[PDB]
Amino acid sequence: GAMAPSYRVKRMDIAKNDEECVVNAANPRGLPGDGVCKAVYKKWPESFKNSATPVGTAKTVMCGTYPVIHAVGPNFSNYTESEGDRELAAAYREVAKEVTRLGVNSVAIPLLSTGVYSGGKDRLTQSLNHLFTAMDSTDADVVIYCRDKEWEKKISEAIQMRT
Ligand SMILES: Cc1cc(C)c2c(=O)[nH]n(C)c2n1
Ligand SMILES: [Cl-]
Ligand SMILES: [Cl-]
Ligand SMILES: [Cl-]
Repeated sequence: GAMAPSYRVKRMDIAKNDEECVVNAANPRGLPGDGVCKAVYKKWPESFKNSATPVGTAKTVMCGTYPVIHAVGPNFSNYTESEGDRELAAAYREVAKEVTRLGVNSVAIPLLSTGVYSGGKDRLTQSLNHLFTAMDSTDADVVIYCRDKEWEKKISEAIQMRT
């Protein structure tokens, strides 16, 4: 575990992370997809061997010895708010299990279901809180990656408000 487990946020490509493993915002079919998923596919294509996994689950595949945790958030275009909320919480719980199992001291994580799976809604708070609920009991350093400047400020504020 990390000596003083922390949360941090960076505004940059998660494919350039400085952590011991990465969480992919995957599709259920293990397809290269778009957004975070496509950047992960370009950086760690080997990790997409038998990466397909259901909504609300996480499946880890090694690129060399570097773990890629394929976490499948719900597409809120397809799910009800209620069911999508449940699956989004579940995907993060499965990430917490994988991070623990791997014995990593740090993990790079995007906000699941906040991009093309958001159903055209701002889910920063919903997704971040489910991330916290899952990861708070882990001792890995968590580094959240985002691309939007205002999202960076809002994530940084939400982290600092609990410290
Ligand atoms: C909306 C979005 C798109 C891309 C391409 C990335 C990325 O490479 N890292 N993050 C968190 C991203 N978020
Ligand atoms: Cl970048
Ligand atoms: Cl997404
Ligand atoms: Cl973002």
